[PDB]
Amino acid sequence: SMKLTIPELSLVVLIGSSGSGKSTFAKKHFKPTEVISSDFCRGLVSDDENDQTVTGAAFDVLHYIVSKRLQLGKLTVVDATNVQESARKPLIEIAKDYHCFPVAVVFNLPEKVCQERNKNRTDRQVEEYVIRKHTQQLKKSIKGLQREGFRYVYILNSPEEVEEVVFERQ
Amino acid sequence: SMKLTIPELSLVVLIGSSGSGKSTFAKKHFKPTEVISSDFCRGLVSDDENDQTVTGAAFDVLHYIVSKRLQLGKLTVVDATNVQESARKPLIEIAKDYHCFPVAVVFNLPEKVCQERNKNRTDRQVEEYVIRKHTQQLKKSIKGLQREGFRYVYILNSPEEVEEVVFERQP
Ligand SMILES: Nc1ncnc2c1ncn2[C@@H]1O[C@H](COP(=O)(O)OP(=O)(O)O)[C@@H](O)[C@H]1O
Ligand SMILES: Nc1ncnc2c1ncn2[C@@H]1O[C@H](COP(=O)(O)OP(=O)(O)O)[C@@H](O)[C@H]1O
Ligand SMILES: [Mg+2]
Ligand SMILES: [Mg+2]
Repeated sequence: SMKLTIPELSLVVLIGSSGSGKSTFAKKHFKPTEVISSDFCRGLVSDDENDQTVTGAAFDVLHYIVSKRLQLGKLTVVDATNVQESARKPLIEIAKDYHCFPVAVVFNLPEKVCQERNKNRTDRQVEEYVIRKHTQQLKKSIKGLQREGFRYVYILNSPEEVEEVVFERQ
Repeated sequence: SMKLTIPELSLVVLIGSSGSGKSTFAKKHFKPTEVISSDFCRGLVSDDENDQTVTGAAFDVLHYIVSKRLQLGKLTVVDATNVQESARKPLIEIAKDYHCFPVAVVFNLPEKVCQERNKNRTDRQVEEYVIRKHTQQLKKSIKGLQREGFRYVYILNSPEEVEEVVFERQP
């Protein structure tokens, strides 16, 4: 197995292009209420999970929810792309605020995989361009993650590694 | 039927004792995303919709989601007991902030009706004094609702009346 160790209380930040398998993975490994997704929050504020114009409002809600969960000592997983340092920054700050370990889980997959998964989605397929951009942003992000403040940085380099993941707590 | 007319830009506040059929009613009449419930918010912040220790955080979250929705011009229904004036006040204020009409839908049913439904619930049952207290607080609330800032006050007086409700946009 690919064992990924996390404290019983931590902020797990999933990092991956659209189509890399973040939501599927989060559902496999965590309780439904431990996962806050940006899609879900777009739905909460707008009725429409695919409404790209309510991003700011959705993340405000996501951030505030994360804040409450850490305040109360609840393990939390952020299901969003998180490929831009600017998106990760507030999460680290929140985890810092509540003295919680931020943990990076990176879906470092070949663009080609995300593109073909995207091609076969039945919900919201994105433009190829989006995944080209996300993937390159992800690639430029890996090096600096530890310095950004992530206490553990876990990089998954193939679907075979992702599939063999097991989280050990403590 | 019993037609309740609301504008497209409404904050619909359900007001009813535990066991009065608020959540059931909300699911029947509104889109899933239109309904924000205190139970659901308890789950968001605690993993547990029945967790009574997290009230402050849950209602903080509910109020924030409400404000974001009304700011975006999205109809919203608050699914919480709402029998205390102090509960209703922050909701009214948020609605006014974004030029939204606060609408009260009141489940003015006999205590016995809720007590009986309560004993049959599978999700979580409350002690009898809870429903007795809610019903008395509700009955004491009715007269003053319009004055509190609700633009339309709809009082439903029996399970028959509740069952016959149809919402019409005003719009
Ligand atoms: N391990 C996997 N192998 C093959 N297909 C997958 C895998 N994980 C997810 N998918 C599929 O790829 C698409 C993207 O998955 P999803 O979890 O929605 O990714 P994301 O949340 O990162 O956009 C979905 O159609 C999903 O069913
Ligand atoms: N019209 C009705 N007749 C009989 N039982 C009902 C009716 N509406 C709701 N119930 C039941 O009563 C219980 C309380 O309903 P619910 O909508 O959860 O109330 P609340 O949300 O106000 O606590 C549930 O078990 C529900 O199935
Ligand atoms: Mg997803
Ligand atoms: Mg309910």
